[PDB]
Amino acid sequence: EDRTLLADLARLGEWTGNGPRALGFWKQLLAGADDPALREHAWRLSLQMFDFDSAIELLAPIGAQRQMTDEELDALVYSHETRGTPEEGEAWLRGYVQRYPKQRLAWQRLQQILEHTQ
Repeated sequence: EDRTLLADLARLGEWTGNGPRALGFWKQLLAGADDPALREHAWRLSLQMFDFDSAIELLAPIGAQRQMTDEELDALVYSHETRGTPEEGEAWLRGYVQRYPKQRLAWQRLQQILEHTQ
């Protein structure tokens, strides 16, 4: 999230007060059993911390099991762009648009990517 995010985290009991330690904790909890809300707090926080690696790790599995929201999709595409790596971003986007081919925003991001000719 943007300006809400700290106020948002402070309401959760599972927010232990420290960006990094919270993320590793939640990653460990999610490794045992998934929790959608905790997964979201996790990747929101990943973006907050400029941890695009963790953002991609937490976001990509969603679109292997379900059609992502526009917010969920922009996050994973932005994360790939922002960290280097836009090749494997375009790679992932192709094929995401083959399952769930009805999310228009996915095709728009893929079209933008390929509008990088030369």
